[PDB]
Amino acid sequence: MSKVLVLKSSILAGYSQSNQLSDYFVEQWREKHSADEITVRDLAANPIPVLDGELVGALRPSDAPLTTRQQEALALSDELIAELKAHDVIVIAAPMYNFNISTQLKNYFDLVARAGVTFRYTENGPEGLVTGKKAIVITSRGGIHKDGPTDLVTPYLSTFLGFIGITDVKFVFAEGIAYGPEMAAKAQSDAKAAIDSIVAA
Ligand SMILES: Cc1cc2nc3c(=O)[nH]c(=O)nc-3n(C[C@H](O)[C@H](O)[C@H](O)COP(=O)(O)O)c2cc1C
Repeated sequence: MSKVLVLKSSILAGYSQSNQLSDYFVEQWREKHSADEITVRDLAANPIPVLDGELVGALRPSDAPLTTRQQEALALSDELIAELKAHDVIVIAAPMYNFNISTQLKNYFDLVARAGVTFRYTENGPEGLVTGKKAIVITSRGGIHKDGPTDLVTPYLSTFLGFIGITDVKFVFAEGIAYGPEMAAKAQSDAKAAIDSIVAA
C-alpha cells in the first residue's frame, strides 16, 4: 500500500496544464490503486514564504530565541518535511517559467532542504536523508526544450531531488503548449500516455 503526495506549483489555477495532468494522475492512481492514500498540496493556492535573511536562521539548529515569523517558518518547514517523508510516491508538477521552476515550487524546496534533516554531510560527501521515494515530475513548457541546452529545469530537478535522497525520478513532459490549442492537446495526450505507463508499472 502506497501514500502518494502531489505538489502543484503552477500560477495558472484551473487553466494550468500541469495541474490538469496532476489531476489525471490522481484519478488514474485512485482507479488502479484504490487503497492508496493521496495527499495534494497546492503551493500556489497555499504559498510557502520566500527564504530571506530572517527565515534562513529559523532553519538552523540553534538554542537562540526565534522571532514569531521565524517560529512560524520553522513550524511550516517541519510540516513540509514530515509530509514529504511520510509519503512513498512524490508527484511534482513543475512548469518552466523564464527557464526556471516556478517560485512557488522553489520556496518549497528552500524550506525542505535542511542540513541534518533532509541531507547530511558524511566523511565521504553529502548523503540524502529522504529515502525510499519514487518521484514523478510533470513538467509543462510553452516551447520545445526537451534534451536541449535550454532545458535547465530537468537537470536542476534531478540534481536537487538527488541531493536530498530522491534518486528514482521519472519525467513526464508536456511541451509546445504555446504553439496553440492543437499542440497543447497533443502535449496533454502524450503526457497522459506517459502517466498511464507509470500507473501501470
Ligand atoms: C510567467 C511565465 C513564464 C514562462 N516562461 C516560459 C519559458 O521560459 N519557456 C517556455 O517554454 N514556456 C514558458 N512559459 C509557458 C509555460 O511554460 C506554459 O504555459 C506551461 O503550460 C506552464 O505550465 P502550467 O500551465 O501548468 O502553468 C511561461 C509562462 C508564464 C506564465
